[PDB]
Amino acid sequence: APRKSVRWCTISPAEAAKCAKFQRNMKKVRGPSVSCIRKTSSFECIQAIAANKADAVTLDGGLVYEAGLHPYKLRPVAAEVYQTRGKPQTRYYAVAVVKKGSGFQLNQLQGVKSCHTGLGRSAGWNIPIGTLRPYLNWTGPPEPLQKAVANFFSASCVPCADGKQYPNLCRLCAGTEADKCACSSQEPYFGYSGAFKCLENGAGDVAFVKDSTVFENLPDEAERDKYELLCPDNTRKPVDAFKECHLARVPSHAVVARSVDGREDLIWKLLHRAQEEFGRNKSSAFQLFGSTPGEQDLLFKDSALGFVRIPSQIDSGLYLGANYLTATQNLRETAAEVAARRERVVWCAVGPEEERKCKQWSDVSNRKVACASASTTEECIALVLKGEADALNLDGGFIYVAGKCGLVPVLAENQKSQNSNAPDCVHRPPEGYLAVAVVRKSDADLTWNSLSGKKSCHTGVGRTAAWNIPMGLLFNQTGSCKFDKFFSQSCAPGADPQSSLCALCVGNNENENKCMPNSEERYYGYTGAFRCLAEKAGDVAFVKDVTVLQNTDGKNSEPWAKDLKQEDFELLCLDGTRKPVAEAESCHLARAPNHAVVSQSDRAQHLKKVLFLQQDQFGGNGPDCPGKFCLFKSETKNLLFNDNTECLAELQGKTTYEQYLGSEYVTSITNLRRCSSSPLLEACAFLRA
Repeated sequence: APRKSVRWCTISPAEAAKCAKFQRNMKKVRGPSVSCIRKTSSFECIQAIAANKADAVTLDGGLVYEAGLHPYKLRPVAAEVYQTRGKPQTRYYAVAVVKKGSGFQLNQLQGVKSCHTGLGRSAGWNIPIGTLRPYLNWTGPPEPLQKAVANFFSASCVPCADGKQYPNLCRLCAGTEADKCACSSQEPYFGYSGAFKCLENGAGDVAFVKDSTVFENLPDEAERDKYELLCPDNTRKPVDAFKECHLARVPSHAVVARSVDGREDLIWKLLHRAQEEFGRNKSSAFQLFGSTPGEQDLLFKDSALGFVRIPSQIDSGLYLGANYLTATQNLRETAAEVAARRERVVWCAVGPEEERKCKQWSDVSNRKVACASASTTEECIALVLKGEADALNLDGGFIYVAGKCGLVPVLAENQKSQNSNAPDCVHRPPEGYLAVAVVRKSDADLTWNSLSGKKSCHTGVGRTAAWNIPMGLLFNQTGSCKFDKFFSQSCAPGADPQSSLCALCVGNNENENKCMPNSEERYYGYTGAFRCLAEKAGDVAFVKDVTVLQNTDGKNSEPWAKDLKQEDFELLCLDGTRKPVAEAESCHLARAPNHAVVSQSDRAQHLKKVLFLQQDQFGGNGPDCPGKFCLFKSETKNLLFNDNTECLAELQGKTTYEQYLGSEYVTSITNLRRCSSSPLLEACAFLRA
């Protein structure tokens, strides 16, 4: 039964004496004992870890990208949480340390000495070179970026550098014969604390190190004052100024096991007791961080406060918070590839259902647009976060998620509503929308309070229309965090398949794949949940009045209901009542925010333009939509946008969702997280700390 004690991979005789030293105290307090084994470098250790002659090790943001790289796909076990000199974070900033007097402003860097933390590490490599890119004069990857660096710097100390290939980069790395620049602390100017020394020592002219490394290495503000910083403003700034003068602020390092059969718990087991009874004035007898100055920075980072178990769907890219993985992937492309990307907008189409629409669109866009869809909106969103994708028109409630993750509204799903029309849609006041509980006409008595334990129709969970608004009320009036027993059983897209509220749900034409978030479920969208009441099955549905009209007296043509008179249904008023379809501007549930294309702010603004142009290349406004393509026009299916959507328009300054959606809804939609929530919102709650 003894779960196999873990095996940490060490890249040096010290990383081992260290695991050894730790080992002692493990059986000494008798917690989850380990067994470390050696593999020369971080990359070398990764292999043992995955091909399990080992299991887990700690590595820098950069290396994760690698750790999670296809050849070996490993999972970000637990990142180091560092002191923040504010509130303890994982995301470290990136700056380059410079000797005041050397004065060579970033740009003015051509051909001096460069000290590095290693080949491939965050601020130690991936980050610097990338910004030093433009200047470098490198065709692209076919010509290894590797040579442009030396060709750029008269000298460099880059651990794990392919020295015999072009000498120049190990030129600055002191060392044994072997160990000179051998990727491990068997080389001084390595990692943070190592590379740092490099500088002070003369041969070291500039390095880019942890926004602390100096502080790490300097307990004398007079000796600290001995330094200055290199900033993207090209000018130099103070040390502690790493907050306002620096390159990229990447997420820390982390422990990582195989994305497969991690032992993750076993792992966390260790880290926990370790963080419980050593370091932090916990074990005056032993500690794991404050370690040696002779072989500085070890297994993790010295003084790296604590850590956090990364919850589970996170994979390489995911943990890497788009922006940085962008930088890294970009490190292996051509301005061609690059350029192209930056304007050829990636879109995620909620399912194969939308996947083809975009495909179509990918074709008429004159290759301006291109997509990879994802299962459910969540995954789509997530995807954008992963960075493979760029956008999707999100539903209010859905957008909520985006924001909590850091996504900002770009253009809103404008109603095409009538009033005093003109291209002014482009920027028109959002008429929001009116969700309403349209009840089936005939059945009159089934009024408000009375709903008690019925069959119900939903556009989805976590969505405006039907979910959010309705659900909240009920619970407000029933505390049913275990909702079900209010609505005997319904059909809503996304709940527990084996939910006691899905059932009603039907799969594709071939009746398979029921109770899920995507239109390829005859009941998903404002649309299908209408199909639900009409299918005389679910005895009550809420959504916006608009959807009704969308599919009444011929407004729509699918055989199933093309027939139903708009007079076939009543609309359930709050005050007991059940008003007419049309007249819900009294009767409705309430008015809520429309949808809107949301994005990673840093891509978004550029999108805004392309959409503005693109939409007029289609739209229930322009001329070509009538012709060879319609965006905000579906086929009533309402993919990406609604066929009734005039143009995606300008927000009213409402950049954050907290803005767009707004306090009340904003707040209430979290009350709901209470009862149950998604791993994704969890993940966001966890990364965007």
